[PDB]
Amino acid sequence: LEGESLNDLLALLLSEILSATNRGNVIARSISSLQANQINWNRVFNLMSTKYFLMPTTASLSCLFAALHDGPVIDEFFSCDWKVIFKLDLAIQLHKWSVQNGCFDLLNAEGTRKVSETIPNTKQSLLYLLSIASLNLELFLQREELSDGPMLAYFQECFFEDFNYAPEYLILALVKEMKRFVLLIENRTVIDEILITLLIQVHNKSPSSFKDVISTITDDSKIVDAAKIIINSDDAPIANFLKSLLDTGRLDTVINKLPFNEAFKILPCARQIGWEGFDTFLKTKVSPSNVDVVLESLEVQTKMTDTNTPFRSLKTFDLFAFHSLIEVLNKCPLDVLQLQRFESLEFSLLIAFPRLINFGFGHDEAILANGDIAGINNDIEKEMQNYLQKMYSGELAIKDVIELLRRLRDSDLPRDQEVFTCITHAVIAESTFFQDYPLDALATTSVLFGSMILFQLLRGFVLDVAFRIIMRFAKEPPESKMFKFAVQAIYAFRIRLAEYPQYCKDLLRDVPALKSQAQVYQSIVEAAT
Amino acid sequence: LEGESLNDLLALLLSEILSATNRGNVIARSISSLQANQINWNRVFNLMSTKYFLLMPTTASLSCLFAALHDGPVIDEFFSCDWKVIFKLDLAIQLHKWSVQNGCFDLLNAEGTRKVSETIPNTKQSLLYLLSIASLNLELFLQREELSDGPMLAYFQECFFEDFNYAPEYLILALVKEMKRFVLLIENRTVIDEILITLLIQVHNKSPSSFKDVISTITDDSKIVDAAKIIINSDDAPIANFLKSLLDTGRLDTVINKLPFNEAFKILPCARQIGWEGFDTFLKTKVSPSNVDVVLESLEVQTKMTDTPFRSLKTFDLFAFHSLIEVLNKCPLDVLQLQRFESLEFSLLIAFPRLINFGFGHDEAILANGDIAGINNDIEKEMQNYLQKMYSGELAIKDVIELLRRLRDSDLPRDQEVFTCITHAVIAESTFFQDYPLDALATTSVLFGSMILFQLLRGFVLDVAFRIIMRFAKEPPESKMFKFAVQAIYAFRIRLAEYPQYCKDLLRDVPALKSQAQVYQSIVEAAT
Ligand SMILES: [Au+]
Ligand SMILES: [Au+]
Ligand SMILES: [Au+]
Ligand SMILES: [Au+]
Ligand SMILES: [Au+]
Ligand SMILES: [Au+]
Ligand SMILES: [Au+]
Ligand SMILES: [Au+]
Ligand SMILES: [Au+]
Ligand SMILES: [Au+]
Ligand SMILES: [Au+]
Ligand SMILES: [Au+]
Ligand SMILES: [Au+]
Ligand SMILES: [Au+]
Ligand SMILES: [Au+]
Ligand SMILES: [Au+]
Ligand SMILES: [Au+]
Ligand SMILES: [Au+]
Ligand SMILES: [Au+]
Ligand SMILES: [Au+]
Ligand SMILES: [Au+]
Ligand SMILES: [Au+]
Ligand SMILES: [Au+]
Ligand SMILES: [Au+]
Ligand SMILES: [Au+]
Ligand SMILES: [Au+]
Ligand SMILES: [Au+]
Ligand SMILES: [Au+]
Repeated sequence: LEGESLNDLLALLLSEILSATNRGNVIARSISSLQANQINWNRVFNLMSTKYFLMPTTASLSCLFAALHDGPVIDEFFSCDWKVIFKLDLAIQLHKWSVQNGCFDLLNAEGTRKVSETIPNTKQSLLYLLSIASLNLELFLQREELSDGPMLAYFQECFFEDFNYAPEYLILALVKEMKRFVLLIENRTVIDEILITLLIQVHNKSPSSFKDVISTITDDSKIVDAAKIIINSDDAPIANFLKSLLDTGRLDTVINKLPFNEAFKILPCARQIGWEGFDTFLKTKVSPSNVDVVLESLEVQTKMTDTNTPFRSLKTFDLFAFHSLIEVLNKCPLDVLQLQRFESLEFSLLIAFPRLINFGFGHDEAILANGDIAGINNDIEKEMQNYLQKMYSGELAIKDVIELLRRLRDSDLPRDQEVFTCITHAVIAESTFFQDYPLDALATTSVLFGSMILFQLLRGFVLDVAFRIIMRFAKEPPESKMFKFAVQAIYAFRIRLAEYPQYCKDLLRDVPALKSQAQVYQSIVEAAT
Repeated sequence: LEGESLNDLLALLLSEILSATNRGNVIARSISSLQANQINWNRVFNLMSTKYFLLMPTTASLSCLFAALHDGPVIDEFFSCDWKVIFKLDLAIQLHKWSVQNGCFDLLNAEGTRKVSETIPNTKQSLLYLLSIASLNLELFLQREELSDGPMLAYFQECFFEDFNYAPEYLILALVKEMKRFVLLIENRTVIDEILITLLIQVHNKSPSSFKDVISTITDDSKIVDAAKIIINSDDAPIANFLKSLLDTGRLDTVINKLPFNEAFKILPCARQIGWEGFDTFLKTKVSPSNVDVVLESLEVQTKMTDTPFRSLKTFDLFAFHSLIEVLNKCPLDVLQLQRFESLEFSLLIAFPRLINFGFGHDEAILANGDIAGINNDIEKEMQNYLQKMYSGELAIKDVIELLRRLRDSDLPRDQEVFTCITHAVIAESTFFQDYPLDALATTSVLFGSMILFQLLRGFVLDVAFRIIMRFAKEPPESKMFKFAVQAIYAFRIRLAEYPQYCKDLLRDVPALKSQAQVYQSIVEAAT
């Protein structure tokens, strides 16, 4: 039997849906006896649709698929336009599929369309089959336009399960078939929103697929929308995610297109990952309208300790970044409170990340060879300590230490540059305690500090720190350890006072008590030039 | 001139204590030319203090008096003499303003002065290194309240606060060394104790490198413990060196046991990491149902911690965790405490996967992979591909089970690691079974069950597995979790007989089992 007469195996399949066992299987086996490509199945299926009957279960469908047997035929069965109730039923019954109880093995039917031609089906999900994935998406996107039965809700539990088990397949299908779904719903932003939920969800469950999903998406509006949510939602670490954006070349776009201050949050980990659009980011993005964000961030990074915070390498800038940030920050037009906060921060920053001190004079390779924020080894701390106390015990002259530091500041040997860092840092951090010092130790420290300013061992921002400290002590009551320290330090660098007339005018303005310190006062007023 | 009439250089020294530039250190140079040991100086100073003032010397004049005396023993002799209080006060105050660079007598280089230690060097270049001066200050300050309040007392007090910040190690060394004398002076144990504890805490904050040394000299552990109780609560972490200092001086075990509980528990991981050695006995002795909410809380927190910093110091090693589980299931837990604890065994094995096969005689192997470190990527990847092969047809479940059974008893670290990884992966994946397609779910169900059957899951981990299977079994029939419980239970049915209590529970609490004929049969068969 052939042709349109033959096409009434439509009836065979139709009853093989209708409720049978004994004869059902010989029916499927008999239809399978056919050469499928020489049958016009469109006719058969549309025939089933048109003249309706004379709800399938997994057993029945299983025999329908056994009858059809060929992946292209099965796909054809799916693409036929069924009553929504039947499609809902079909999807629901496939969610209950098991080969182990003897259902037809669809996953092994050759020539079905896949949600991906690259990604293998590791999840072992029927949603790998594009027909099925798209069935589910098609039903789900239409949720509201459908009758609410028991089956609607049941399907919703099914899809929620699918959404948890294999969202990568759901999203690969949503993209591969996107024209269709946009045209079906006739609302692009519903497709967009569902797309973003999916993307976020592929990140949460099964991140090993994320890159692969990202690959197939063009509009980066979506990826940014998703990244924005992933950022605030997740507690850290997000590294793999950022590395997947980098590896697919979407990361820079996300950092720049993300709202500011979410971007800034993730800037340190982006760098450890290899991002390297940072200085451009600073130049373009950093404005006086957002600076308070930057200050908040850096303050926080200084308060972090390797034992207070989970990662900190990925939460803290490297020396190069901190450096760049300091430069730009003293360049931006900060208001008064913002500048007080910033200067405060430069001190907190120098205390927190001491390798910053000598950074940016062209010895950086040597500096960085000791680590960025890692913290100084105990033997260098101990050596620096021995050196210093030996100065305080009279054995070494101040100018000896000064000579040493002056050698080390220009050294390319990492341990050198490190010892420099430790010594200078030590003095500066120790500045909070000068007011408790006996007068001899205080005088020695005062001359050491001052000479550090004289011989140019403190430069850049570190020198402004120094100057602000000296100023801050100068503003303390005279005859006080702090005031005596200010005075002696200033005297100790006096030969170079000529280079900072502004500073001298500020000392003269704001420290009247200087009028009682003869030699120094004279030196400072001579800085009217 | 000799004798008592010589002892009337009381007059000379007395004049130097009064304010010219020229004459003063001529007098000084003259007096110093004498041989110091031959003079009876006690008599001299006594005379100086009795027919006396013809009060409040200048720093220049004091420097002159020291230049006159020159000798450490003589100088000490000058300090010990009992002078008026206003003089003692002016004396401490002028010493606080000492400068050798401004030309003051160099007191620190005088030979044969009494120090605060004969061991510790004067690294701080403090006059408080000299026991006479340290003690002078302690003496004045301990008497704050009972002394007339002038401007001198206030001045001095501010000096002492500077000393308190600069060199507390010297003040406390001196307080202990002369402890008898100060006890006699105050006659209040609580004042000496308050000051001692305060000093000790202060040595910890500034100059911690001195702490161990200070701690050596103290016999009473009561104060060390008090101080440590303050230090623990006040500081945010880390305390490592501090505890190490207590261990090296043998006060650590004492402090852990004499500290209030729950502070003590907080510092237990770091203590062990340092080498403490008393954890066993601590658990056995101190853990009571009134304090277990603290143990539970601390353990939960440890589970939720992510590498909450570098956590090595905040987190127990595997041996401690194991011990804690053992002890906790032996304690009379409340209902809520029970829920919590079991939930905790799960969260625990999720967070510390090397716990799984721990304590069966393979621990060295396990521990060679790290304690809490986290499984290497090569292992996760290998393990993943392996398991996958099982889920798509290639490997039979009994193959995986055979392998695991092999690795369970292995002393090779990596075998034990792979085991940890596969088993942990299945269990951690348990939260997601309700999303599994039926075939994958069935395979996992049989794998899990067989894990129970062939004794891959033992001890507390077995109790976890059973609690999971049970919890899934209470879910409505035809639901995925229920089908999972059923298939798992079925897959170990042969060993059901080994667990009558479990079977009876299954029979009482899960009526729906009566609908799976095979399994129901086996369970009542195993009900004895
Ligand atoms: Au035929
Ligand atoms: Au046939
Ligand atoms: Au079939
Ligand atoms: Au079936
Ligand atoms: Au959804
Ligand atoms: Au990822
Ligand atoms: Au798109
Ligand atoms: Au982060
Ligand atoms: Au990172
Ligand atoms: Au700009
Ligand atoms: Au602003
Ligand atoms: Au020099
Ligand atoms: Au330092
Ligand atoms: Au500052
Ligand atoms: Au003289
Ligand atoms: Au003579
Ligand atoms: Au004099
Ligand atoms: Au003097
Ligand atoms: Au005090
Ligand atoms: Au004592
Ligand atoms: Au701690
Ligand atoms: Au210490
Ligand atoms: Au520790
Ligand atoms: Au208990
Ligand atoms: Au009890
Ligand atoms: Au963990
Ligand atoms: Au694993
Ligand atoms: Au099942």
